[PDB]
Amino acid sequence: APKAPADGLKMDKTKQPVVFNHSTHKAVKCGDCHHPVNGKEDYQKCATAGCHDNMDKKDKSAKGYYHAMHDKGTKFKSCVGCHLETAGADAAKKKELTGCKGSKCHS
Ligand code: HEM
Ligand code: HEM
Ligand code: HEM
Ligand code: HEM
Repeated sequence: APKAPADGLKMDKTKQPVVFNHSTHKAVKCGDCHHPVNGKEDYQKCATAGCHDNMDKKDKSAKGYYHAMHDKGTKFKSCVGCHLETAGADAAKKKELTGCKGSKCHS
């Protein structure tokens, strides 16, 4: 099975780039993020053609890149979706982990 890459990975499909560190997400199963497609876990970049390649941040289809990173009620938990649950009622953690600005995701 594929190995986790180094920390400091930059997601930069957009003008609001975010750094992702695998080391802080070890408690999450690889396949929770690199989820099954056609029955097999897919480790291709999220925005690969035919995947989440729609850079229209309003799109909520299975192709919406912004959607897969931010929204709730999705088949696999998104960045913000999981972080919301992690922060719970903790407003400082809400700011750190789900804030739209001044957070660990967006400066
Ligand atoms: C868990 C053990 C685990 C593995 C294995 C793994 C692998 C992996 C690879 C090989 C990449 C590089 C992709 C490329 O070709 O550039 C990669 C990238 C990302 N990962 Fe990962 N990963 C594992 C676990 C997790 C977990 C727990 C999450 C989510 C909570 C996660 C997320 C990401 C993200 C985001 C990327 C960047 C991909 C992009 O298109 O920007 N990984 N991982
Ligand atoms: C890469 C790390 C990556 C992320 C992040 C990601 C997330 C994601 C979410 C949050 C959903 C749910 C959306 C919803 O509204 O329910 C979701 C769904 C699908 N994805 Fe994905 N995904 C990542 C990677 C990839 C790759 C590499 C592809 C294409 C090969 C891909 C495709 C899809 C498709 C299609 C779905 C729907 C699957 C289903 O069972 O309905 N994703 N993704
Ligand atoms: C999805 C692409 C995604 C991003 C981006 C992301 C980022 C992120 C950061 C920047 C941190 C803080 C630590 C660091 O700098 O590495 C952080 C921390 C936690 N996360 Fe996350 N994260 C994304 C996705 C997910 C998903 C899908 C989950 C859970 C299913 C998850 C969980 C966590 C947890 C737990 C932490 C640590 C909590 C803390 O208080 O530090 N993330 N993430
Ligand atoms: C909070 C509600 C919040 C907002 C709003 C927000 C906005 C935002 C924008 C405008 C983009 C760029 C979209 C485009 O295509 O122009 C963007 C991109 C990413 N985000 Fe975000 N964002 C909010 C919060 C968070 C949080 C808390 C995280 C991480 C846990 C996060 C992550 C990401 C990721 C990943 C991207 C894509 C980065 C890239 O590929 O360039 N956002 N966000």
